Amino acid sequence: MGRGSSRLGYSASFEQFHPSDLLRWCQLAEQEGFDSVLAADHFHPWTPEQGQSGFVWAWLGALGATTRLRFGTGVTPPIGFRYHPAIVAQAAATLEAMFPGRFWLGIGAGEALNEHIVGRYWPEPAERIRMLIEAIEVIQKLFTGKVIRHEGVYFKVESAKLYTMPDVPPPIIVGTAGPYMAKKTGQLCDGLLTPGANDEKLRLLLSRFEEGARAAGKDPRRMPRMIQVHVSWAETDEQAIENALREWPNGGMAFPKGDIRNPEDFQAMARLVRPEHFQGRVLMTSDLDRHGEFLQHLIDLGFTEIYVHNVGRNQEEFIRAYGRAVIPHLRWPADAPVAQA
Amino acid sequence: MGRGSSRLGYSASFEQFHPSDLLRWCQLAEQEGFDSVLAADHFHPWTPEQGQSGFVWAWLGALGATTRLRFGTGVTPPIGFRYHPAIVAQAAATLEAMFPGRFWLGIGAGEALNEHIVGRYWPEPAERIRMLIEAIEVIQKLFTGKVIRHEGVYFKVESAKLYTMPDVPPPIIVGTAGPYMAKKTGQLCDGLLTPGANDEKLRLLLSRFEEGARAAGKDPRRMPRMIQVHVSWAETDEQAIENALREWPNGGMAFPKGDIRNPEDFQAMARLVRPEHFQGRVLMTSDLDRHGEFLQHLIDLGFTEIYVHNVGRNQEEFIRAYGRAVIPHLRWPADAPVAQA
Amino acid sequence: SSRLGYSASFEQFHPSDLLRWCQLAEQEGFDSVLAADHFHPWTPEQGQSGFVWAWLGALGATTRLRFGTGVTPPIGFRYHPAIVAQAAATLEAMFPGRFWLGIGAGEALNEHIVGRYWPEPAERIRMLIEAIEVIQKLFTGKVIRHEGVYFKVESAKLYTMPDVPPPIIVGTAGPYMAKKTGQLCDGLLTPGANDEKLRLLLSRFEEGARAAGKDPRRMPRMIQVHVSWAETDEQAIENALREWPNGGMAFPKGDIRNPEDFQAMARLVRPEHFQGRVLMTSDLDRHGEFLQHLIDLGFTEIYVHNVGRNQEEFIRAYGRAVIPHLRWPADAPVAQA
Amino acid sequence: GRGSSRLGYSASFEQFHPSDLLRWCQLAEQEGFDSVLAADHFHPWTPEQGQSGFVWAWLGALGATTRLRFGTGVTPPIGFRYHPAIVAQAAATLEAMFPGRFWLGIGAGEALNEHIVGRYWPEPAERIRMLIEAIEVIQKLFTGKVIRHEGVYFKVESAKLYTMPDVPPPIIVGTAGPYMAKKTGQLCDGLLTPGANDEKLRLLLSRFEEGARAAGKDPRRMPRMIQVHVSWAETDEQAIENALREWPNGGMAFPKGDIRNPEDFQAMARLVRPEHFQGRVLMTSDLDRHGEFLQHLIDLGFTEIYVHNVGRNQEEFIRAYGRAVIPHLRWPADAPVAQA
Amino acid sequence: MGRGSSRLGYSASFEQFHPSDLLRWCQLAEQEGFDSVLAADHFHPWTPEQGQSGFVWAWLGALGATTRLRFGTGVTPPIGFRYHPAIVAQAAATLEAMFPGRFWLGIGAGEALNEHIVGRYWPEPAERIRMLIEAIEVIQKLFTGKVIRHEGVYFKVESAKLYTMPDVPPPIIVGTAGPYMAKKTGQLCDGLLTPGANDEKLRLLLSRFEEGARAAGKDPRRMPRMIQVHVSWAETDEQAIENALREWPNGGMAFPKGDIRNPEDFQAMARLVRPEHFQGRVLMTSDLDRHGEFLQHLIDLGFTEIYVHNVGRNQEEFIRAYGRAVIPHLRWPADAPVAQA
Amino acid sequence: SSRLGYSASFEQFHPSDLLRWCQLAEQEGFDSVLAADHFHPWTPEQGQSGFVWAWLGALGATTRLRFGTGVTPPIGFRYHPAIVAQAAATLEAMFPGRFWLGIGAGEALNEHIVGRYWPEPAERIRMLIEAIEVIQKLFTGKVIRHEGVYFKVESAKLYTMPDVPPPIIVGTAGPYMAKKTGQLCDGLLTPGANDEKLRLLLSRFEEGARAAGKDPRRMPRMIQVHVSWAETDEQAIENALREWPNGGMAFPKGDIRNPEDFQAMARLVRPEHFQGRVLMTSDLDRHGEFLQHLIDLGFTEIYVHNVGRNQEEFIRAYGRAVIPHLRWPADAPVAQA
Ligand SMILES: [Cl-]
Ligand SMILES: [Cl-]
Ligand SMILES: [Cl-]
Ligand SMILES: [Cl-]
Ligand SMILES: [Cl-]
Ligand SMILES: [Cl-]
Ligand SMILES: [Cl-]
Ligand SMILES: [Cl-]
Ligand SMILES: [Cl-]
Ligand SMILES: [Cl-]
Repeated sequence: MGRGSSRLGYSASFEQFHPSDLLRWCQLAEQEGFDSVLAADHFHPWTPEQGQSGFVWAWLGALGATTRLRFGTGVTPPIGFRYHPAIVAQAAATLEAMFPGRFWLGIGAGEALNEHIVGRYWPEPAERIRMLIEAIEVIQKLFTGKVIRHEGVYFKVESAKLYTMPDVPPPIIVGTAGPYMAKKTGQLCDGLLTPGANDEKLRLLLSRFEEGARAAGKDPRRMPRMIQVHVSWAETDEQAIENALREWPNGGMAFPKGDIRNPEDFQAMARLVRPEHFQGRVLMTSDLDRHGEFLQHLIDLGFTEIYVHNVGRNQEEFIRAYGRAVIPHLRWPADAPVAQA
Repeated sequence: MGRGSSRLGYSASFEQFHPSDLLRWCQLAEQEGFDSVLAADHFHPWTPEQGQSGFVWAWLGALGATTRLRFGTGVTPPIGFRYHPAIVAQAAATLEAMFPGRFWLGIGAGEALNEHIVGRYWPEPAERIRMLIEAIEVIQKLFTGKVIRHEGVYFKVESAKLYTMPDVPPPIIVGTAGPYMAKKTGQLCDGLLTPGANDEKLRLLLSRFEEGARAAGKDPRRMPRMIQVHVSWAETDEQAIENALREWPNGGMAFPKGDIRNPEDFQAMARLVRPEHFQGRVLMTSDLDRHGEFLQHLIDLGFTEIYVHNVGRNQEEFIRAYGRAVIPHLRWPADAPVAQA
Repeated sequence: SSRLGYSASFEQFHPSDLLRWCQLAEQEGFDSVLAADHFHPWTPEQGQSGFVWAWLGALGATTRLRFGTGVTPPIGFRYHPAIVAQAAATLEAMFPGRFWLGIGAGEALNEHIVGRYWPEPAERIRMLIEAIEVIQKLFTGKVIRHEGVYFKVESAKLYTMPDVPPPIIVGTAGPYMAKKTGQLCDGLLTPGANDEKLRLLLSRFEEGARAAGKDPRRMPRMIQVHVSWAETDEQAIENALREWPNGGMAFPKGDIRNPEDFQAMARLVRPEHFQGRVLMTSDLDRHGEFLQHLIDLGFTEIYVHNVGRNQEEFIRAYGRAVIPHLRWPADAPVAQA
Repeated sequence: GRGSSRLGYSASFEQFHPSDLLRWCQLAEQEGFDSVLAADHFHPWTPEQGQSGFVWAWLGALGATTRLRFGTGVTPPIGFRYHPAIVAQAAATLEAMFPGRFWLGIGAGEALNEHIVGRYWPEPAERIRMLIEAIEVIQKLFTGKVIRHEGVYFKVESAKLYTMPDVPPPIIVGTAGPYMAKKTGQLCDGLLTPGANDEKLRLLLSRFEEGARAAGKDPRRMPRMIQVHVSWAETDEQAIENALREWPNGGMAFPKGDIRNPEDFQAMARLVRPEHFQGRVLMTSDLDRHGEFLQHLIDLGFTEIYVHNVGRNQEEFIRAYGRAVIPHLRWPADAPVAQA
Repeated sequence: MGRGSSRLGYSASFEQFHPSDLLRWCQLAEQEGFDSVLAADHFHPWTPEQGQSGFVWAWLGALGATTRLRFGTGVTPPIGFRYHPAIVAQAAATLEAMFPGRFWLGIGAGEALNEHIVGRYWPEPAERIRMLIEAIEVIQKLFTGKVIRHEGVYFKVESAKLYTMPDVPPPIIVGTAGPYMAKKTGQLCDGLLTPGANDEKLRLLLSRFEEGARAAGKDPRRMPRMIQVHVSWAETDEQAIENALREWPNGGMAFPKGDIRNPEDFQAMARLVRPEHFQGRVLMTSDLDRHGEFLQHLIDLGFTEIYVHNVGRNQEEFIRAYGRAVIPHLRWPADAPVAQA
Repeated sequence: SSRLGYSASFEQFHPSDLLRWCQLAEQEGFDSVLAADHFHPWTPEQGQSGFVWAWLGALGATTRLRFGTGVTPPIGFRYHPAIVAQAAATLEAMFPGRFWLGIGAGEALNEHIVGRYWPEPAERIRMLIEAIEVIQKLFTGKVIRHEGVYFKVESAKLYTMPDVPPPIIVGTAGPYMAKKTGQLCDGLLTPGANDEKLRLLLSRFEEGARAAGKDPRRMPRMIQVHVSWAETDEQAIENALREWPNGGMAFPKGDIRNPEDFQAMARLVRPEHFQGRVLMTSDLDRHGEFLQHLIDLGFTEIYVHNVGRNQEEFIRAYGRAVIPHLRWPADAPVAQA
């Protein structure tokens, strides 16, 4: 079962788990055949019941120094609320310098849950895309390793340079579910990361990313196409359903969530969520064959990397279960591109 | 000899050394009797000849996960240029949660070398102190672990909470050489960190810190008093002098440096610096006895922690030399307070 | 005397229709109109949002009903407080004894269009309190200046005033703002809610007024309720579900910007989420008992929003079966000068 | 006349209680006036004038009790008193309720009204640039789709007018400036100008026309409207004193858009004398002479005239014009008018 | 013909006259018994017909170096439109340093005619008073000759010092016709300058100034009380009237003028002005006895200095006429206070 | 004819002294004065900073010298460009043919006092170019408006003008700004530097002017130098070291805010750091050869700053031994209308 080596991605949910636990689980995931970690960049969890939000950048240093996994932010908003783009560039450059060939910088337009804390105007999605495109320009200038200046609508950078660089900069991955930003990702950056969705919408995002890259003279067959999915595995279908309902009610909220400020808001909205609202959106089953079929389908659509978030608190059992029953049976095309320098 | 256990601090100079090297050297320093690491928070080095500036926050995660050392920023400016205070609080809380009893948050008013890159008005020292005091208020509110709001002159914080906390928050250490801020440090924070200076000026800072703490009802005898010094050790006096002159000319710049924007500026100013300009200010000698006497004197003034920066590139030889000849012979008072929760 | 309030839902109905229905409601025993101040409806399915201030002039000139905004946010997004004051003063000058100015902290649905920083609820309360101070200064009829955190008013005066200014009614469901309403304003307007929460708001309003030396027994206490009447219980339930899903959203709604957002959230709403929150029944006796209960809690005015599109049938049904059977205490205070 | 008898009545919010204005407009309808121009003020020019109703509420009353056409003359939709998005909603609501009757008159505004919000007051040329941007915003909203806008002066997040008429109301620009007249023809539906000498009126008409042609429109089907101030009374003497006491700003032959307070105008009024009104305000009891004055303007090519009597004798004035003036005015047939 | 020496002030109208002419006329005025010059600080004239506006600060250097007259601005608005208060302080200090005992700094709330050119929000009078009071605080701090900082609502001053100072700073004179600001002038400054007005209103201003000074512990008997008047002298009453009407129509504008932006605006308003509008407000007569009586009356009200602006272009004839017929016959109380260090 | 420029160092000398020395310099063969526009001196030891604009009026009225600012930053810290234009126009109106307006990008030492963001050099160049546009519009003598990135000018006009406006001279050591100076302004002012760098600046200024259709051979090319003359080489060296340590600071100084900062940095400065940068000698022949060399490179004006406090002896010494022996090309252009 597979032309290429066995591999899979593990989603580290900072929303839900203490960072000490996540470190231990990633070390275990490595042992069990996972090859890469996607790590959320939150300040707040969605709900109090999830109850965590570690500073990912400190944690990534620990992961880098204790595993040989690849790893990335999924995703950092470098648009000047929590984080100035110049600093994100330095962080990315430092991590890749220390852990060459292992880091990938995942960026996106952000959500108010996290960015509202600094008490600034929150622009509409389209405008935040414009801010993201400018941030990408800044990160890329800094990645050249020369002294650079920048003056655009949203950011001003005085004479700045990254003195600590890797020989080759880390790839910039854009996390987006928007067709416009997908095109811009292919045009401006190295790879795409998208959440799970129906086939039609995934195929549109891949398509836009590809035509953006070609339009800019790049070869999209050598550019990574990554997906993050939310699943619930447990010992029975019953515990799998309840796990999703209690731990990840935001997974049943089929509506835009980027304007909602507080965990307490999501928690109140969660009172509406029912098991039906998860179909198509979060796979809830104990049947590990069905997990494998779900994942294989995504590979077949043309994703070259998959990052899996189990929503239950049964993270250790989940990692071992996927290691034995799922990861070995996934067929990856050989020499598929992966987020790496 | 000594009433308390043998110990000393190592300064990790991000200005000069690749972060991979610093990690290895800290691991070695642990083996050789150093107990704690002070880590610079820079974006730029002072000169191109120094030639580095890793993102400290990622590096600290690696240090935490691979040593048992105590460690701290020396120092982070949490005043909304590079870093918003809310984020510094999250970073500090995450580090201490992962490495309990090991992290201390060192903060200060910042220098333009690092903060100018975001292209905002750079206030005079006194005003930056006002900004620092407000930032301290924000960090402390977030450290309570409750949902907090803040609205002052410099910062606005919408409903925010740290979900990922240690049982006990890390100490806040203020890095300053100003009598006013020393008093405020004793009043508002947990400990003081100061650079090397003549006895009279050190005794004034200690004195102000103490009376600030008493005025606020605290016991200053249980609050850490920390100093950071720059030395040059090498095989001969000649190499020790040249090491300082080539690697750390800013050490011969007896003047306030916090308004100067570019490495290229310091480098041009360095052309003026001569060996004479270092006396009193950087100890330059191969005589390890004289190193020990210098350090012991500081202990006797009442410092409870010393962090030593060797300015030469001979970091490994320096660590081994101090481990054998210096650290074992330093007499620390027993039950002296140290930066720890 | 027999009376009841009619809620004009600008979210749902063309303003020409609302005018005709208010004229009919007058004929059928309703005495007062509460009129929403929206720019956007909650959902596209509701599909309207007339400019209330123009419409109120038409209502004033063609009926003898009392009427009020429920509610205007005078905090400098859509509307500067100085202008709200002028509008209020003009309406009351033209229709003396008939207008009441209802104000509140606003929702992003309407205010986000001007593209400014949207503060948290508590901060918007601070803005509302400042706006109240501005409106009250202007209502004195003198030349006034104001300089606070949120608003600046250069030398300004209302030359067109009534002999007595219209009452300022605050629309809120928050205990803190209820107390401030009693302390600073003339009366309270609250949405329908369980008895425990209504009794707490009334209580806070009352003790706010007493703390400031006022007599709360002479200050109006107004409630707006959402009901669904139709020919059968079945159509009543479906009417609520299709036309007013926001009534099943028991959670803060003031940060959500777009109708399209509410419409997507509506997919979650179910009939169960309306109990206690929207009365859904064809039994007009049960409508009467529900309303009488609210009178007895101590509300002196009730404004009724039927959520169905069957507005004409609803008005006639209430006129025959409900309004004549409601017992109002004599000399209950009402929003008026 | 080739076309039906008609004339416009100016409702002076500066001077009269809005209840009175409503009654007088109802009377004006009865007497052959066909349209109302309504000032959008916050403050009167002088305390002696002593009023300033909120026009938008009043217009709802007018719409519901008459069959007259009516318009703002003029609203400044440039974000002092009024954000352009709100003006659009107001306009769309009025036309939805009173289809074929409303016209939205806009202009660059005066400090008398806008200074109350305590913001920087730009020079006329800059306020024109703000007006042009406001026009763009109103027109996008009038499309009835969800629209966004980001220009120098205004930001509009996702917004839509759900309550619209089948056809949007015309946008009329009130200006006396050659540049803005051209832009009005290019961008909007019709022109409104104050009284002035023939040469200056002919220049404004000319600029409006060539602006419209340059943009591919037919200016012969676009309204050309003028607002004039007259004083009619029982004798020449009362006509003169009425103007002097009630409308001294009519003798202030100088730009007035920077002056902030009624008390300022009132102090300046002490300078004004009867002589300063010649050319600028017709002051006579001779209704023939009123008719000749108005006919002249029709002949220059104005298709609508709005008349403000400055005296407090509004009822007598309306009846006098109804009997002696309006019936004798010769309007070209099928002349364009501010409407659907 | 007087207890004290013969003296009078000459108003240099920059609105009307080329600065080369004004210099020559002041030199003549010195010869003819005038002792001091008041110099307007305009950017624009009131009307194009007046047709001038020299930069007063350059001109005052020429006056200082070629006469022995006292001189002052009447008045400079130091409120950050045309002029930042720190610069006004430097200008004042430099003039008094070069011409000790001769300069007095006259300040006021400004008019839009001059300040509108920089395109900033123009506040109402009362607010501009608040700005003036803050400016006064800044000028006074700088006048101490120490390194000073300031941070208030309207102005920010970083570490600043006047290195070039006189031994004693020049007096600050406030030009105002407002009872409130008159009181504040006595409380905060050194002297009052007011325009002509009826006796009742002048007596109120003097009275308020005096009680402001006493309330703040100062001695108002040693503080100058100065008035600026506009007169029209010519060979006949007819030319005197026409001179005023054509050259100074703003003198017949009995209304607040501080909001009007353009000369073209005043010029259009001037078409309304008639001879009658000047009574009480500008003395128009060829009878030099009547000029003397007018001026003596003001001395008797309690003014210690009078500055006379002849509105006609007949400046030379006016100076000679006053020198022969008026100045010698004015009775000044001996040792009356005068604007001087 | 014999001529030379005198630099009036406001940083070091009381303005009363500078006036007297300029009057003497006129007597001794100097023809023009360059006057610093400072708020602060470099060091407390220098100890002065008169407001130059007032002083220039005194100079104008008591000498027949030409004079100019060297240089004013008209970029809206200390000085708004509209005001600089008025000042320039007034001076030239009073002293026709004598004033030249020297402008530049400014230093923080002077501009930081108003407590605004201090941009990097390149950005300050952009600000300077916009300021030049403003000054030039005002110099047309018509009513003008301006709206750019950095400045806004409402309807403004200079009513007091000379028949011909004063030349605008840009003080810069940057090749980019030199080209822009030739393109936009009337003349160049540069500090002393090696031949290669001076020849590049002249070259860039020339090709900027040609590109814009001007004749650069009729446009002034001015240089400002710092020298130390005294009775012996020893006193000349010590004078430079004690009075003008900033002359030994071979590094960009435009970001340093305080005199106290420069004073502390001065503790590093040694005699060696002045070679190439400040001529330190008692040999007046060597002074003459230094100056003649600059004339030969193609400078048409030289302004000399003696750094010692021996200003009177210096002026007399140059008058006798230097100025008479300098060979200037006839009909060389000079800063004048
Ligand atoms: Cl993978
Ligand atoms: Cl599907
Ligand atoms: Cl230690
Ligand atoms: Cl010592
Ligand atoms: Cl009711
Ligand atoms: Cl209940
Ligand atoms: Cl008409
Ligand atoms: Cl005098
Ligand atoms: Cl009197
Ligand atoms: Cl020369």
